[PDB]
Amino acid sequence: KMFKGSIPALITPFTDNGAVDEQAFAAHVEWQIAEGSNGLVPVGTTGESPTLSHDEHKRVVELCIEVAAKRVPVIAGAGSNNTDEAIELALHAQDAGADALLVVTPYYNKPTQKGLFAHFSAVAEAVKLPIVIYNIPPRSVVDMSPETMGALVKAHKNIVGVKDATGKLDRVSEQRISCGKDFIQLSGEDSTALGFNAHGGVGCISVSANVAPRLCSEFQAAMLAGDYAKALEYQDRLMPLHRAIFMEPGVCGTKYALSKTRGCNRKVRSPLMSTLEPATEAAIDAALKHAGLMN
Amino acid sequence: MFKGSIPALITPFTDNGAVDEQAFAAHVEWQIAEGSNGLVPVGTTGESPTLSHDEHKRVVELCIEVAAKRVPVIAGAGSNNTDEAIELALHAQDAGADALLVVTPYYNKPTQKGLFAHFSAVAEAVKLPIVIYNIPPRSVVDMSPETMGALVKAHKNIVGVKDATGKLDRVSEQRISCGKDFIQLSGEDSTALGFNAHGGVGCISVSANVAPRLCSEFQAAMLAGDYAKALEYQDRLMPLHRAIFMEPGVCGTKYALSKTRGCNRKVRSPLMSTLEPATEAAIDAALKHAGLMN
Amino acid sequence: KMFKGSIPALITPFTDNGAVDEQAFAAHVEWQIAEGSNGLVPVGTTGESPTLSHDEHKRVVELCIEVAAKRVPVIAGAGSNNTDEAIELALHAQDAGADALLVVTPYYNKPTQKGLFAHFSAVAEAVKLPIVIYNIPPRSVVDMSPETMGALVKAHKNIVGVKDATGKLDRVSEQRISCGKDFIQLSGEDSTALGFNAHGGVGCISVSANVAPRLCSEFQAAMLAGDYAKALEYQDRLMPLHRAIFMEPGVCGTKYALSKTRGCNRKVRSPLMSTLEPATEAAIDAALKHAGLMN
Amino acid sequence: HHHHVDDDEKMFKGSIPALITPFTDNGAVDEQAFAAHVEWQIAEGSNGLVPVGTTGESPTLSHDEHKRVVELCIEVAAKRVPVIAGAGSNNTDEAIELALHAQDAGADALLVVTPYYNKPTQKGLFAHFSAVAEAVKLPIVIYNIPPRSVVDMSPETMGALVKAHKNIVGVKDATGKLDRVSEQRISCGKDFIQLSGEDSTALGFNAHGGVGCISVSANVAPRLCSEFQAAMLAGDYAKALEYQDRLMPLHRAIFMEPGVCGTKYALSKTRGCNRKVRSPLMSTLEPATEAAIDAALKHAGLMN
Repeated sequence: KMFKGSIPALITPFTDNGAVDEQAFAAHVEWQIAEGSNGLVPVGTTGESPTLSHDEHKRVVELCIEVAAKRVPVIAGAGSNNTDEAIELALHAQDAGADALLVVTPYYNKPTQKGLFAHFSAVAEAVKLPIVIYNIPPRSVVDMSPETMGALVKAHKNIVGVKDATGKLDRVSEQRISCGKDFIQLSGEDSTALGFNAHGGVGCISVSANVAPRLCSEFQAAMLAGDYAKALEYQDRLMPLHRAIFMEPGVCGTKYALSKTRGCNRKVRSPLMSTLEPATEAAIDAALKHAGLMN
Repeated sequence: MFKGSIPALITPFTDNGAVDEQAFAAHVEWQIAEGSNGLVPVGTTGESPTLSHDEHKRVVELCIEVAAKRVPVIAGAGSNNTDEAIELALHAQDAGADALLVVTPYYNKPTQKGLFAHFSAVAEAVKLPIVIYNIPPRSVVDMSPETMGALVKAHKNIVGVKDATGKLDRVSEQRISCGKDFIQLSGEDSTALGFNAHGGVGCISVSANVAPRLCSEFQAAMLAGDYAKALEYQDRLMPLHRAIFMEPGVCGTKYALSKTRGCNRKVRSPLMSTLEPATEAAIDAALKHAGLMN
Repeated sequence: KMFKGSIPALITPFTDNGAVDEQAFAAHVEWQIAEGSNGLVPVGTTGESPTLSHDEHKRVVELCIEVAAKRVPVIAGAGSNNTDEAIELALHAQDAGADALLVVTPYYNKPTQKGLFAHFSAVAEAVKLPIVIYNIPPRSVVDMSPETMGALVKAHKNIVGVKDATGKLDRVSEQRISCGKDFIQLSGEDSTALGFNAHGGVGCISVSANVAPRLCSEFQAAMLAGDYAKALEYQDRLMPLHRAIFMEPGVCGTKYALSKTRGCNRKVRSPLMSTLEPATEAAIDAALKHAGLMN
Repeated sequence: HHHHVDDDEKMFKGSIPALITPFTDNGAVDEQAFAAHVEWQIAEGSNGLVPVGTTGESPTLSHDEHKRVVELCIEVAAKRVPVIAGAGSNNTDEAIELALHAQDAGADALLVVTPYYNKPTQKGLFAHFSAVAEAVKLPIVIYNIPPRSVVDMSPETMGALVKAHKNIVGVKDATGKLDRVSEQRISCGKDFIQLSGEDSTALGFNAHGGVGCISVSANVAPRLCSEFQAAMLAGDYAKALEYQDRLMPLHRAIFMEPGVCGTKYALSKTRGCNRKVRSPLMSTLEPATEAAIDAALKHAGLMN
């Protein structure tokens, strides 16, 4: 009920000097809801969580909750490779009034499966909010196995879902076995959200939704209805965009696309770049025209 | 023509390692009876690497004879040697095959231009439809959608792909580069479900050797657009898909068939006629789950 | 002269409660110097930088400098995937009196090569200290190319070296071409420190040196002397240890080994675990006996 | 003079070219060019010869051609250096046939690749190499190359083979993981013959205990490669690094595209050799690749 459909991994707009642009962020969230987004993820990876201060992280979560006004669930990014920091970020989001938590697998320090279990257990015990595990080997290197995931689901009632960015669709099937058919599985990959739902997924936490919220929402709606022929038609319309925004970092592809369609600021924080290669920008332009978002 | 559940047929051997022609014929006949929509003789799962040229030719001919035009025969004609690939392609054409399955050259690691040259040479040599068999997990090299698109434009008889990348976004990229009419068949049993959601129209399948009826019904559900039913089949078949591939698929399959149909487990070295106890236990459990064993 | 030989990537010992054990750290550093270590890296990955607060990071750097007493160079860990944070950490270490900085490639957020250039350029311009680039694709996923590295070396006089944890020894040869023969190359992999120096390396920033500082120092001394036959004898003695301490995370393998030889506390911070598998502990035990560090 | 080793037993070391197989314009084996290449390799200081390995285009040769080139190599070598015949296949029966032919023809050893494409288990690898080793009396060098075969023979499997078969004597190790040399010393012994299967890391490979390299670059620069290996045998690693400085651009350039094609281009420039290869390899290269090879040849002193 809460975790379904098209859920944007919201960008964090900045002003020219790199400061958080609260006006632009609020306007983006308002527009997302109006266009049919089924949920919101503030201050995740695509919201540039790595370069935000604790105060900025807190404020954007609070602002997202305020703008949403209980219309759609707010699933706050509360990730860290430091368990104590993850708990600290999780507790704030609970106090601020978030509906759920998105918790990434620890990156860089490369814990064991038992370390992953201990990390997520400690977060789950510290809060009452529902938790969605964010398994992303392409970023974190480590990979939570279906066995570890199943163990966490059994041990903690508030571990309710996964944002699965493995890109291995057989993992959805394996997770159905280890975690149950009721376990909430959301795609962490825009380009395979289609196949992901065919395997049992019920939505996607999406980067592309930042650019094309209506099309992404209708795409997800088609799959919920069991209309996969229509879903494939949406894939035909959207795939060039999915591909183009990820030629370089998704944050930067997304902010470029929105700079063209909506006059959004391209500013990001280092080590991300406010610029893109010409072939990337050309592909994004062509993809926007193909999707009907530009002329 | 080329659609649905298409078994990547095993080649049964007798105890001494010789091709068991009668066991092969019975296997093909049963496959057709159970609803398989096409046949791939002497591909990877048919142990093409360990068959002689004479054996390869004989098994292709037998498959054609047993099929009796009921379902298409898509003959394995792969090699990392272009000249050899052409020879196998020409034989299969002369024997009366309906199409050719042509693997990307393995081991020698050609460039994209080398892949283009290889497939162009095969396509120019025969009139039969060709299905490109792109399998980076075995061949290392990976035919890009751009190279694939160039081949499709250049040769009218390059009609499809058996896509074993396991990257479902590649189906979408191949729709763009090769067209929506390009025939895409899954080369991975466990993701055949998502593959068809992305535009695929079937699967060249190892699991179909063991469960041809369930695999055919699974594919039929997807053709009908009934993806809820397809997922129910996935629930039933996934343990088998996983278990068959814990060790090499040929060996997992021949073990499963030894339990259900009294098939010989014999394979040719470097494949092994044996499996680990845990693999056999997992296959046993999967067969029970699928309703193929009590 | 500064950066050479056996340079331990120092562990940060904790008490049972998880607080920094300053006394144990001081004793560890003093022993390292006594046993022949040629330099020191405090608060790097193996020092559990991800789970240390800014204050703790600061204190341990300051502590390392004081105990060292200018006997060997202190190369302070100052890594982050946030450029602003990397600068802050680098500035403190400089203020504290560090001799150099070890700066990791940004992890998790996956910048482009141009993003890597921007990140390291920003750190280099902010400080006067020499900087060693820490290129570790197994942790950061991104991989600084020899071309990007060479561009940084040309642009900034204070970018002087690399801790190369690629495990691809041909990269040393490529880095000699792009960065010059005088560019300081230090192995980031204990098990291939031998081949690394044969290719032109001049030392190793080492996890194993925490456990066997004398053997590691003598090993490096043999290679400086050009005595590769002797260096291979040390490899025979040390390889089982190199392998065993990395069966599970190196921090945890190292702290177990030190618990056996020196009575070190095994405590680490989550998501790292204070425990190991029985097979790992048995392998470390066997390796210590083989090395002559236990009976 | 002849090769003798004062263990009359059984010596494979130094710079050992993975010999190309020259073709005429029509793609037929050029026996004249092959013989001339072998003769020149020996004259320039190569310490052994591998005919019809991967770089000799074994995948595109017929059985007859494979046999002929092996025999020709043995004939031309005339016992001056060891001939380690390529006898690889992913079909065990075929590997045995090739092994037996090489023995009867007078080869000194076999180079036997891990089965590619069919992806056997570790136990399958053991069975494959055991069957080959039991069939012949020749020394066998295991060719472990995960970048081509995908499968990777573990040090444990390798050690088990060494224990089971006295004629399994060495490895051509193309893992590119130098810690594997150290692990193979543990599992197979310090006397196990380890030869680098990667030109660019032959330097570090010997530092870890290797005693030579089965080499693509040696086709182009046999004298420099032999002197490079001699420096390492003498323990002169500073000199070896000077050779690496001289040769690394060539190691890199010839592998920008397939090594067979990089090598045949280089030899077309230095010695007028034919660039012809058999499909799916291409007789052509990208302009930037050729330019890089040209620059590398000049740097090495092989072209003006």
